[PDB]
Order: sequence, then structure tokens, then C-alpha cells
Amino acid sequence: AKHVVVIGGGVGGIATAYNLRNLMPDLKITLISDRPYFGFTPAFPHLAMGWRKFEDISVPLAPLLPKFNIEFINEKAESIDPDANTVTTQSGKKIEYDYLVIATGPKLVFGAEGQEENSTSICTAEHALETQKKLQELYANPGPVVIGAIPGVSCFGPAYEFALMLHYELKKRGIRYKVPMTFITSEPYLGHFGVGGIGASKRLVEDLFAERNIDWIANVAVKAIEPDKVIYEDLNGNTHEVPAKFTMFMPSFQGPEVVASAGDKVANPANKMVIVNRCFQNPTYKNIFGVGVVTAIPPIEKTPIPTGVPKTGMMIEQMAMAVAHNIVNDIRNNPDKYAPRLSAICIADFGEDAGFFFADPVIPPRERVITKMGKWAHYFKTAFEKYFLWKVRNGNIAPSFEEKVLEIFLKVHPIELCKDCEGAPGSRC
Amino acid sequence: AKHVVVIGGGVGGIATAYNLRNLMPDLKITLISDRPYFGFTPAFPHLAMGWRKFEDISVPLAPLLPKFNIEFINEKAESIDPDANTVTTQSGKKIEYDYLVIATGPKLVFGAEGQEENSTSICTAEHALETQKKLQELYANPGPVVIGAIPGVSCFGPAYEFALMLHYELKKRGIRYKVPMTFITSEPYLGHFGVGGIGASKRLVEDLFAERNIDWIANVAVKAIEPDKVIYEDLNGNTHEVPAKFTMFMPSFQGPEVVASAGDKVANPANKMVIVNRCFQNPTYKNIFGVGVVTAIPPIEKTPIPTGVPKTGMMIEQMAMAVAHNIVNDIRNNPDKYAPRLSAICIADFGEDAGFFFADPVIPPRERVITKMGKWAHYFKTAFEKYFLWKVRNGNIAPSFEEKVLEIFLKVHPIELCKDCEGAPGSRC
Amino acid sequence: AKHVVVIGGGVGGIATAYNLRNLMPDLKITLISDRPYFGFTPAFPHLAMGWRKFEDISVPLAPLLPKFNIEFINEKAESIDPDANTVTTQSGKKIEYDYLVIATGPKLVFGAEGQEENSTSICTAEHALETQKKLQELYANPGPVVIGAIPGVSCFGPAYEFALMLHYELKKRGIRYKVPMTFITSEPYLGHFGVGGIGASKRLVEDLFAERNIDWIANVAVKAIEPDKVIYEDLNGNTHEVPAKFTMFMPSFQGPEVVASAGDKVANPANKMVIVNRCFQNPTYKNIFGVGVVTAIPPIEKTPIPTGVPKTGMMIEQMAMAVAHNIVNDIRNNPDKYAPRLSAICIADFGEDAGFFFADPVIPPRERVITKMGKWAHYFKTAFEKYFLWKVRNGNIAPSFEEKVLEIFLKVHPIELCKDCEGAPGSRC
Ligand SMILES: Cc1cc2nc3c(=O)[nH]c(=O)nc-3n(C[C@H](O)[C@H](O)[C@H](O)COP(=O)(O)OP(=O)(O)OC[C@H]3O[C@@H](n4cnc5c(N)ncnc54)[C@H](O)[C@@H]3O)c2cc1CS
Ligand SMILES: Cc1cc2nc3c(=O)[nH]c(=O)nc-3n(C[C@H](O)[C@H](O)[C@H](O)COP(=O)(O)OP(=O)(O)OC[C@H]3O[C@@H](n4cnc5c(N)ncnc54)[C@H](O)[C@@H]3O)c2cc1CS
Ligand SMILES: Cc1cc2nc3c(=O)[nH]c(=O)nc-3n(C[C@H](O)[C@H](O)[C@H](O)COP(=O)(O)OP(=O)(O)OC[C@H]3O[C@@H](n4cnc5c(N)ncnc54)[C@H](O)[C@@H]3O)c2cc1CS
Ligand SMILES: CCCCCCCCCCCCO[C@@H]1O[C@H](CO)[C@@H](O[C@H]2O[C@H](CO)[C@@H](O)[C@H](O)[C@H]2O)[C@H](O)[C@H]1O
Ligand SMILES: CCCCCCCCCCCCO[C@@H]1O[C@H](CO)[C@@H](O[C@H]2O[C@H](CO)[C@@H](O)[C@H](O)[C@H]2O)[C@H](O)[C@H]1O
Ligand SMILES: CCCCCCCCCCCCO[C@@H]1O[C@H](CO)[C@@H](O[C@H]2O[C@H](CO)[C@@H](O)[C@H](O)[C@H]2O)[C@H](O)[C@H]1O
Repeated sequence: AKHVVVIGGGVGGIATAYNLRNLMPDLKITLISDRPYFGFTPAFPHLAMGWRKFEDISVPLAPLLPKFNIEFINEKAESIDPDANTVTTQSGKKIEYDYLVIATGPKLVFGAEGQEENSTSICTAEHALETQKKLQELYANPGPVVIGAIPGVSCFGPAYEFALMLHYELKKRGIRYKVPMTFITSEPYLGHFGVGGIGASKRLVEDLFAERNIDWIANVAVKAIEPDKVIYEDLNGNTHEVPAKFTMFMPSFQGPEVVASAGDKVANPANKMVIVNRCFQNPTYKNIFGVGVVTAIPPIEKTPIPTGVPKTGMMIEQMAMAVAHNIVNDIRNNPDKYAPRLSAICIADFGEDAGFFFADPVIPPRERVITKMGKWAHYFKTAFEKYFLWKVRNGNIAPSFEEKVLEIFLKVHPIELCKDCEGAPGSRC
Repeated sequence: AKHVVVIGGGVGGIATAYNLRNLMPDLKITLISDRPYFGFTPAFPHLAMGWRKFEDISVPLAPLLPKFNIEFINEKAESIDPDANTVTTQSGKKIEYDYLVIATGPKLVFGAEGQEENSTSICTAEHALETQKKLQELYANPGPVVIGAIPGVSCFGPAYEFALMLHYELKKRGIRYKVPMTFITSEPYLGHFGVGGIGASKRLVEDLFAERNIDWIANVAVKAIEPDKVIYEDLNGNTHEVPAKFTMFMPSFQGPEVVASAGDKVANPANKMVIVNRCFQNPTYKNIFGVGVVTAIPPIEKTPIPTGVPKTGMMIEQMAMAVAHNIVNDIRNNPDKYAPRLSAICIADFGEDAGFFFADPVIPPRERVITKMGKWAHYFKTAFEKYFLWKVRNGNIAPSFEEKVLEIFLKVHPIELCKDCEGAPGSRC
Repeated sequence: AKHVVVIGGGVGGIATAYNLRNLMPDLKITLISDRPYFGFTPAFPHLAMGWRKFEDISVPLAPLLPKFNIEFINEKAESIDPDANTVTTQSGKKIEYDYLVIATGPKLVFGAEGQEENSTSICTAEHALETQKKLQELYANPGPVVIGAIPGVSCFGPAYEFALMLHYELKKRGIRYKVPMTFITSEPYLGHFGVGGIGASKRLVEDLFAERNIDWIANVAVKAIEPDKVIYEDLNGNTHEVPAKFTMFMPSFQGPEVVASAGDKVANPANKMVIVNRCFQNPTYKNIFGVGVVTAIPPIEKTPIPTGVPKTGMMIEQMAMAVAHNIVNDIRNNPDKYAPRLSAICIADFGEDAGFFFADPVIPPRERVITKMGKWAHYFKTAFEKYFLWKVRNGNIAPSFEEKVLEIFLKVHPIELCKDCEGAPGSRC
């Protein structure tokens, strides 16, 4: 039987591994990850707020994967030799492969001066639990809060989420009137999201921030985060400072060193992310595939302050479907190749209500969008959390009824037959 | 009996002639037009989209007009000698008049370099049909679309209609995701219309364009249209390019050579349109009147990129009522004279829904506005098309019941008794 | 028997005296005011429009105050001696105090050239009644109207009310299509109000002005008001003019000479307003307190054209409660001290409909806001008019049920226990 190695035990890796296992019972699958657990990333802001226990939004992998006949190597992957078809781990183990799926997620860059030491973040479970400790210090003696995104950021949604959630928590403890709140972004306007807006999302986010007294500055570059202030710069080259006792900023993403260790035909020279085509396949090494945030996708828009394109859960699940069909078809000498649609349903949780965004596809021109807001969306978010964690524990990330439901309600088709893969990911075949 | 000559068989000419015939059965009336049909201009964008047949939106004049005792001459009117009270047609035929109504409509100016050769337009039935043929090539080989208005345009609505109708068509064909759309206009902002806006039209159109993925650039001057790009200049004097496979631009308007031949007391030197007062009568030759787009009306505001005032269907019908009454009162020695109210009910059809704009009067200060959008407004537009074509065929463009219904629903009165005609058209007596 | 003197028979003065009386029946209380009446300021725009009679919105104080054991002296206070605990009136009466409350309202500055002589205002009942006279001149001979605020203004609401009420009047008279209207403000944008906005107030007023054809110019400095034009200067320092037969502008505010007569420890050396701390107490003379418009509160933000913070009715009522309690506790050897919450409910009346604005606190960061518009709000303003006048005539500006009702509907509490008064008014202890 053939052998697939998957690097990374997160959303993209588990989904590709499970898709492969369900398509092909006797295929060999080995997953390598530095963390012994799968963590449900959409719940990290909630964890930082103290609204979750770590144990409730994570799944230990060692006792779980052998039930679905998948081998788990709890180690970090160190280098890739693509001519030799090998991955080497931190202890020195060499695993040979027929196909490689790289799904290592973000490598975080705290690009602002003093960001790593003076600020907080919520991108990992470990960073989130440390943010929670800083919040208890805030509640005890309130002060100015500033949240947002530095230049180069491509994941803007959790910043908006955390701000609105923190507003809600401060308000429930009756202390919001003692805490200034300011939001600062590299986005040219609020609700850009690195996608050029989704419908009238600019008007909607502006209205929401006004109603909930969150001040904002957009189309600027955050340059320094000090223990007592945040410094940013505008398009004229003028510098400005804003007071701050507690901060939470999004880092920007680059590719990891394990990817860089491969050629310049695999690691993008500008950012170290995986070079992929429409079919999420490396153009030069055809048995290497990219899934998730680690993939190199061109910006939708060249903004005055540089921003990038998000890779959301629904996009990543479509990547995982396409890639898994592409590997299985290659094994069987079926010439049909699939591109993911790259549409997205995103919910931004605000506390007891939430924003609902749908874009089809995410990269314009679009066939359609939906932008709505209500309490119903918050309960749908909590419900999807419980469903997705069930899916991880039961060994199927893509049950048939789910695709049918998204087709009934939203006219979504997750993957398309692609006649020519050669082009940037997101371009149409 | 007395003799009135009407030049032009369109909205303004038919309405004045019919108004005159019903006011005075004994009056001799001659209508001169270069086209053998009346064409319903508001259905031209729909003709361009292939949603109408020409025969369904036009009425032949020669077998019809004699039934209402109106003499039809199917020739171009070539010159006017206002001192001899004579009109001279292209074949040399000389027709003496007691009163003259000029209603020749717009003379089209394709002012951007290469516009007439490389672009399309929808202002005449013949141009609309040419546009339909070019759209066929766009559906077969999809590319970037740019639509809009060059400098000096005074009719913006049909450009907004066309853009939204095309978006609808592309979605019904399931190929909108393959076609970038950009809107480029001389207006200082979207929803200006050459009237400084109608209520919150700017916010309405901005939200509509964002919801339906129509990109836009306002407050610029389109300089050139090539086979492959559109070239515009900004207010800093810097030039830009946008890629373009299919384009549709509005031309600007001037007046005709028949008006120019009457001298500078009748022809406005700056634009060749008919010099008229408040009563739509010529100041120096008082047996000459102007009705419709050919009348010289000042812009409502001086915009950074030059723009002019629309003459809409409701405004022109009001011009026709006022003019017919003024002539008939002269014959009878009744010193009463009338100015049109110049209010407008406009519907921009977007395919399956539409925007409804009401302004009373169009030229500020206004008494009231209404700006709405829904499915209902689309069905009203179709309904009115049928109604207006019926009126042309049945010899009465102003049935009494219509004025009464407009009074009880929107509080409009079509004409006002004017104490002093001596002033610009649109200014208050 | 302890003795407190109150200067000013307005909102702040009446409210502080009544609070003190109800807290301590055996306290000696003297109120000094130059006007013999209480004037319900919120109905001055209505008075200027001719929609009220002066007698319906005022309360003579001489026969009223004795009823609640309050000594009334109808004289202007001219000097204060803080070291001697004395107040000197215009005649020459020296009044000794144990505690002093300064509440003399706004002292008006007509900063624009020709403003006092050529424009109109509505800040006093005298000015309001004179404005009504000029409005009759306008109806007789229609012409261009301009309304707004000059640099330094801190009270913007009444100018917005007046513009819309006047539009409404003209509409009922059927002459609005003959009257251009322009609103010119020192605010950086419409709906700033000197508070940095209340929810989406900017969007609301912008749409309102569009629907009702009121033109506007923001972020500029009105320099001159002439009999036929209004002159302003923009941020680039360029001069402009606008035609005008009728105008109404807000003047800016400073402190009175009676405050200046005390030390530069009492009078703010920039604007002459009363120097207070968080508990609305003077830092150096601890038996001196300030209430209402006369208190010196820093601007919420420094705007391009200078602008200041309003003191609305509800804000002033809470200042009065805190000050009354702070005096009583000092007498009773109770160390506890109180700061006002400074929340506000403001209704801007437009004629037949109105805008409802709620901000808690007015000075940010805020716990919550509400912005609404409808017919109900107009009837609400009329209802509060009747209710407040009743309270003045009945000796209790703070009946216990009102607090409970504000609590159950808006979650408002009027005052807070303050562990440290030492800081700027409106800052958090
Ligand atoms: C904070 C946060 C919130 C968040 N919320 C989202 C949401 O509400 N909806 C939504 O659609 N998307 C949200 N996203 C984005 C996205 O869904 C997440 O970023 C995903 O987690 C990304 O999926 P990936 O598979 O790309 O990354 P991963 O982090 O889940 O997993 C990577 C795994 O790889 C391991 N690893 C790293 N390096 C390794 C090496 N060298 N060797 C072996 N293994 C390696 C790593 O441990 C992990 O298991 C949201 C996104 C965010 C984040 S800022
Ligand atoms: C494309 C387009 C759409 C459009 N839609 C409108 C709408 O939805 N509502 C509305 O209220 N108005 C709309 N208008 C504008 C306006 O109503 C039309 O332009 C009217 O047709 C203008 O009426 P006129 O009477 O001014 O002109 P006409 O074109 O109808 O007819 C003039 C006649 O005169 C003839 N003629 C020209 N030169 C002659 C000489 N030398 N001798 C004799 N006769 C001559 C000509 O053939 C014609 O019969 C909309 C407007 C548009 C347009 S871009
Ligand atoms: C035109 C206008 C409308 C207006 N509308 C308001 C509204 O709808 N809601 C709201 O909440 N607030 C509104 N305000 C603001 C505010 O509530 C008013 O300005 C109050 O009237 C202010 O209260 P104050 O106590 O600060 O001032 P006052 O004018 O009521 O009373 C001052 C009294 O003192 C007398 N006086 C002056 N100088 C004296 C000396 N030297 N010695 C003795 N007495 C002196 C004076 O005669 C008066 O009795 C609105 C505000 C406006 C106005 S621009
Ligand atoms: C496992 C697969 C999951 C598939 C999920 C499919 C997603 C499709 C949902 C998007 C469609 C729009 O979603 C729908 O929008 C309307 C608004 O028009 C929402 O809102 C409506 O319901 C709530 C009920 O409390 C009302 O208060 C609200 O006034 C009303 O407008 C619906 O509650 C929501 O369900
Ligand atoms: C020849 C004579 C010409 C007659 C003149 C015609 C007068 C024009 C009247 C326009 C006034 C607005 O017209 C009216 O607006 C309301 C909006 O509140 C619309 O109401 C619409 O919006 C609501 C929004 O909740 C929808 O749920 C509803 O299905 C829809 O009907 C009416 O469908 C429309 O008829
Ligand atoms: C004794 C002191 C007085 C205590 C102060 C009372 C607190 C006031 C609370 C106001 C905040 C709630 O604001 C509430 O919003 C809704 C939403 O449109 C308003 O409007 C609603 O009622 C009106 C009543 O005719 C309807 O015409 C309208 O269509 C409906 O929407 C309510 O009239 C208003 O009461």
C-alpha cells in the first residue's frame, strides 16, 4: 500500500488525513505534530476570556488516531528533502513518503517593536491562557485598552471578536466606563478583512463600533508597543501615540523553517509559505501538497499598508477535500483533478450575539454574499463548536449530509473539476 | 385656421402636438420628423439587454397621425428662418408657420478619444441593437467590464440601470464570478445624477454596489477608450488605466444644426440648444417654443468634473402642457401663461428589482423627496411602459385622470401660472 | 443653623437648593438671581418659532421659593470674597456663607464679526422673542437662510433643532421650494455635538439633512455675518461667502465677571469658568462648589476648529445631587464624598418628529448609548416639558420614583461614592 505523511495535527491536517482514510481504507497514513492534542482554534478567544476550559476545546491525539488506523508521531518535523522523498524529525527519525501534505499552520511574527514582550496574543492555546492572566490584572485595576493588527496581517476576524467579547465582559462586571477601548488596523477601512469587504461589511462594522463605543484608526502601521503606549504611523509618514495599560495584537504570518529547508521551488522566496497551484499542488514536486494557512496565496488587493488573505475553516476544509481526491486519483491513475471553490461562512462572536458573513467565492468577483447580525448567530457558533469536536473524535470531517445541507441552503459546491491546474490558487480554470 | 409646426416625433413633440389637438380641434398641426416611428426611450436599456423586441417599444407615425388630423412630414428639418416664419426641410420644401415647437431631442457627442469607434451606447434604438450584438461576444469570452459617463454627461440613470441589469443577466447565466465590473463616472460621488443627489441616493447606491460586487471610481475624467483599456485622468492631473474587454459609456449632449441656423438669438452659442425662458418660450422670437432635451437649462451645480442637468419624462410632459396652453392662449388673446413644475418620478430598473426616486422639484430648493427600492418598483416600470405606448396610439398624452392620481398620491401639480416669464428655465416666478 | 448661598435661579441653582432643602429641612438657604423667573431653556427654540407663549414656559420665583423656606433675592451677584466667605450684590448687600454654590449658566460671546448686530440667536427668552420678529419678515419676503455654530461653541443641539423646525414651518406654509437653507458648523462633522458623536449620530443627521434638503458645511470657522452674506474660513486659510437674507448662529460661552472677581484659584485663567474637582468642589476653597454650564470641564477632544463639551439638563441634575450630598455630609462629619455620573437623555425636536439620544456617561468611555427617531419622541419632549415645570412649582426636582424609573428603564444611577475627588471633573475616581 502507498504511504502519505501529514505534517501538522490541526484543522487542515486532521481533515486531509480523515478524508484520505475514508476514501482509501488500506492506505498508510502517518501524522506528525509537535502538540499531543488537536485544539479547536475558533474557541481560542473564548479561552483567553476564561469562557472555556482547555480540556473542553482540545482532543488528545495519541489514544485517538490508532482507532482510525492512523499513526501518530508526537514530534516536531525539522527538514524536508523533496528529491529524496523524506521528512526528518527533531530527534533524527527519517520518514520516507510517497505523498507529503504540509499543514503546519502559521509561523507567528511579532513585527512591532516590543510586541512579543509588552503585548498579548490569542493565536495558540498557550498564548491565550497567558492573556487570561493579564485580564484578571486589568479587572482589578482598569485602564486604557488597545487591540488590533500590525502591517502584514492576514487574519483580522479574531481581533474584532476579542474586542467585542471584552466589551461584553467589562459591561457584565459594570466596569466598561472605566476602560477606554481603541482598535487599530492595517486594513484600509474597517471590515476589509483582507478580502476587499464582504458586501456592506464596512458600513456594518463602523455602525457596530459606534454603538458600543469602540474608537478606531484604520489604514495606518503599528510600529511599536511599549508597556505604556502604542505607536503607529500614517501614510504621510507622521507618527502618533495612544495610551495603553493592556494590549492584544495579531501577529503576521510567515512559513516555517521545515518548509524553507526544501527548495526555492517549494518555499516561496518572499514569505517561506508553500508554493501551490489551483489544485493546491506544488508545480515542481507533484507529490507534495499544501493545506491551510501555510499555503502561499496572493493578496486580493494591494493595500497602502500591506495586508494578506485569510484562510478560513470552510476554505481549509475545501482544500482538504480537493487535495485528498487529488492524491487518491493519482494513486489510481484517474486523470480528473479538483480545485476548491474557496467560499467561506464565517461567524464573528461578540458575546451574546454575532456577525454572519458568507462569501462565494472569497476572492472576487463574487457570485453572492450574505452579511447579517443577531443572537441566533451566537448560538450557531456554540453549536458548530460541539459538532466539529464530535467530528474530530468520530473520524469523519466531511459527512455526506453536511455537503447536501450547504447545497440546499447556500447553493455551495465545495470542489470543482479543474481542466488546467497551472495558475495561482484562487484563479479560475 | 392657424398653423403650428412641431419639429421632432418623440416624447416632447408627440405630447405637445396631442396637447394642442385636444385643446383646439380647429388648429392646423404639422409634425416633422426624420424617424418614421415613435420610440419609447426608457425601454432602450432593455432593448440593449435583449429583453425587448423593437416593434413592442415603438409606434409607426404615418398611418396613425392623420387619424388625429395631424399632418406628418417624414424628413429632416434643415433650417429655420425666424424672420420669415419658415421651416425648410432637406428636400427643399418650405413650410410657413404661425407658431413653431422645437423638440429634436439630444444630439450625441462621443467626446472621449475612440469612444464612438471602440465603445457601445444605448441612447438610440439603433445604438442599443449594436450593443446587444457586442454583449453576445462578452458571454462567450468573459472579460473585465467598465461602464459609466464621460465629462459633460447629463443623463446618468440609464448607465446605472445597464450596469445592474448586466450583473443580473450574468448571474442568471451563472458566470458573474468570471466578470469583474467597474463603474467610472464624472459625478463627484455615486447617486449624484447631475441633480446633487435625491435624498440619501449616494448611500443607497454605494450599499447596492458593494452588495453586488460592482467596483467604482467617481470624480474623474474619462479621456480615452481603447479596444483593451479605459484611460481616465484625476483632479491632480495624473492619468490611470483600467483593463476593459467590454465597455458602455454615455455620450454628452449638444443641440442640432437646424437650431444653429436660426442665429444666436435662438441657438445657445455654448451648446446649440434652444434659448428659452421660464415659460419655455424664446425671448426674442415669441412664436418659437422649446420642449425636451434640446432646451438649454443651466447645471444645478458646478462639479469638479463638468456635469449637466437631466431632462426626464415627467419634466418634459410638464413642458408640453405649459407650451400647448401658452400657444392656444395667444391665439385666443388670453394673457395667462404657464411654467412647468419640473418635478420627476424616476425608476431605475435593475432586473428583478428597482430603485424609485422622486424629487419635487428636481431643481432645488425641494419641497420633498422619496427614495426607495424593492421588487414592486420593477413591476411598476414595466406597467408604465405599456401605459405610455397606449397613450401614443390613442391620441392623448395627458388624460385628466392621470393628473388627479398624481395629486392624491404624491401631491404634484404639473404646471403653474407664471406672473413673469422673464428668467432662466427652472427659476421661480 | 448653617447657611448656604446659591447664585443663579436656573436648572442647576433650583435643583441644588431643592435637594438641600429636602435633605436638611432646618438648613438656611438663600438663592440669588438677576432674573425674576425660572425659564425652561429647552423650549426657547419653540418660543422663537412662535409655538409657545412666554408665560407657559416660565415660573416667577418670588411668590414660590418662600413656600419651601428658601430666601429669594432678585439681584445680580457682582463679586465673591473667598477668604472672607462673602458675596456682594449689584446694590451692595454683603451675604456671609458657610457654603457657596455657583450656577450662573452661560455668558454669551458673539465671536463672529457683525454677529450680534446682523444675526439672530435663541439662547435667552429675550433673544428668542426677537428672533420670532425677524422670521415674520422672512415669510413676507422669502430668501436664502443660513444657520449654525461659530468657533468655540459648546452647545450644538438647539441649532439642529431650529434648522429642522424652520424647514417644517416653511413646508406647512408651502414656500420651502423658494427658500435655500445651509447649515454651517465648527464641528469636524455633522452630529459631533462636542461629544465625539453619540452612537451613529453622524450617519443619522447626514441622512436627515439629505431627505429634507438642508445643505451643510462642516469643519470651518465663521468669521463674519453681514446683512446679505455669511463669511467663513477653511483649514487651508481660504475665505468664502454664502448669500443670506436670514441667519441664526450659536455664540460661544465663557465665565462671568463675578467668578473672575474671586482668585485665579476659583476662576479658570483661560475661560473664567469655575475650577472644580471630581466632586464638583473647588480644590483650594473647599466650601465652594459649582453646578451647570458655569463649571470648567475639559473638552472631550481637541478638534481642528475649537469646540467644547455641553452641559445638558440630566448632567446638571446629577451635579446638583452630588453637591447637595457633599455639603450635607461635611456638616454631619461624614467622610463620604460623591461624584455625579454625568449621563444624559437629550431629545432634538423637529416639529412633528424628533431625535432621541441617550449616552451613559456623556464623557467616554461609555457603558451604553441609544439613538432613535420618530413621532413618539416629539410627544415625549412635550411631556417632559410639562413634568419638569411641575417639579419646579412643587418643590422637588428629584422625586424618589423618578430615580427608580430611570433605573428600571435605562439602568441609570445618578451619583457614585468617590474615594478620591482630586482630579479633573468627569474623570473616574
Ligand atoms: C485565534 C484564531 C481564531 C480563528 N477563528 C476562526 C473562526 O472562528 N472561523 C474560521 O473559519 N477560522 C478561524 N480561524 C482561522 C483558521 O480556521 C485557523 O487558523 C486554523 O486553525 C488553521 O488551520 P491549519 O491546519 O492551517 O493550522 P492549525 O494551527 O490548525 O494546525 C497546525 C498544526 O501544525 C503543528 N505544527 C506546527 N509546526 C510544526 C512542525 N514544524 N512540525 C510538526 N507539526 C507542526 C501545530 O502544532 C498544529 O497542530 C482562526 C484562527 C485563529 C488564529 S490566529
Ligand atoms: C437610454 C435612455 C434612457 C432613459 N430612460 C428614462 C427613464 O427611464 N425615465 C425617464 O423619465 N426618462 C428617461 N430618459 C430621458 C428622456 O425621457 C428621454 O431622453 C426622452 O426621449 C427625451 O425626449 P425628447 O422629446 O426631448 O427627445 P426624443 O429623443 O424623444 O425625440 C426627438 C425626436 O426628434 C427627431 N429629430 C432629431 N433631429 C431632427 C431634425 N433635424 N428634424 C426633424 N426631426 C429630428 C428624432 O428622430 C426624434 O424622433 C432616458 C433617456 C435615455 C437616452 S440617452
Ligand atoms: C436654546 C437652548 C436649548 C437647550 N435645550 C436643551 C435640551 O433640549 N435638553 C437638555 O438637556 N439641555 C438643553 N439645553 C442646555 C441646558 O440644560 C441649559 O443651558 C440650562 O438652562 C443650563 O443650566 P444652568 O443652571 O447652567 O444655566 P441657566 O441659564 O439655566 O441658569 C443661569 C441663571 O443664573 C442667572 N445669572 C446669570 N448671571 C448671574 C449673576 N451674575 N448673578 C446672579 N444670577 C445670574 C441667570 O439669569 C439664570 O437664571 C439647552 C440650552 C439652550 C441654550 S443656548
Ligand atoms: C451543518 C451545516 C450547517 C448549515 C447552515 C446553513 C446556513 C444558512 C443560514 C443563512 C441564511 C440566513 O439565516 C437566517 O436569516 C434570518 C434573517 O433574514 C435570521 O433571522 C430571523 O430569525 C430570528 C429568530 O430569532 C429573528 O429574531 C429575526 O428577526 C429574523 O430575521 C434567521 O434566524 C437565519 O436563520
Ligand atoms: C400613473 C399614476 C402613478 C401613481 C403614483 C404612484 C405613487 C408611488 C408611491 C410610492 C410610495 C412608496 O410605496 C410603498 O413603499 C413601501 C415601503 O414602506 C413598500 O413596502 C415594501 O417594503 C416592505 C419593507 O418591510 C416589504 O416588506 C413589502 O413587501 C413591500 O411592499 C410598498 O410596496 C410601496 O408600494
Ligand atoms: C419619569 C421620568 C421619565 C422616565 C424616562 C423613560 C425612559 C424612556 C425609554 C426610551 C427608550 C426606549 O425607546 C423605545 O423605542 C421604540 C422603538 O422604536 C419606540 O417606538 C415604538 O413605539 C411607538 C409608539 O407610538 C411606535 O409608533 C413605534 O413604531 C415603535 O417602534 C418607543 O416609543 C420607545 O419608547
